[PDB]
Amino acid sequence: ERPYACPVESCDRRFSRSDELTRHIRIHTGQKPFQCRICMRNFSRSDHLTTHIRTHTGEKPFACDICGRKFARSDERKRHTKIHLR
DNA sequence: AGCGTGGGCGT
DNA sequence: TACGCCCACGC
Ligand SMILES: [Zn+2]
Ligand SMILES: [Zn+2]
Ligand SMILES: [Zn+2]
Repeated sequence: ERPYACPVESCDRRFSRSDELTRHIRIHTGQKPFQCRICMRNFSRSDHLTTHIRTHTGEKPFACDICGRKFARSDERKRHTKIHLR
């Protein structure tokens, strides 16, 4: 499977979904359609723009279950929680 | 630590 | 196709 192959020369990436290839090809086109209004930096992806903006606002939605420490991203919290192991 | 950013995916 | 999650890697 993975019928959607990248057609850029030296690239061998292949994908299961059409939209995956369309997203991937932005690495080659350099297209960064999503701009931060605060610092004007451009981003390849809407979801990464959203987490980037928390760097300006200080928004930290994700609290550790053990100690309550807050993080901008779920994966930051995930990396953190395991420090509480023995 | 703080966070850029691609892949896989559900919707 | 978009939107926005988790996941993972990288610095
Ligand atoms: Zn490619
Ligand atoms: Zn910004
Ligand atoms: Zn904690």
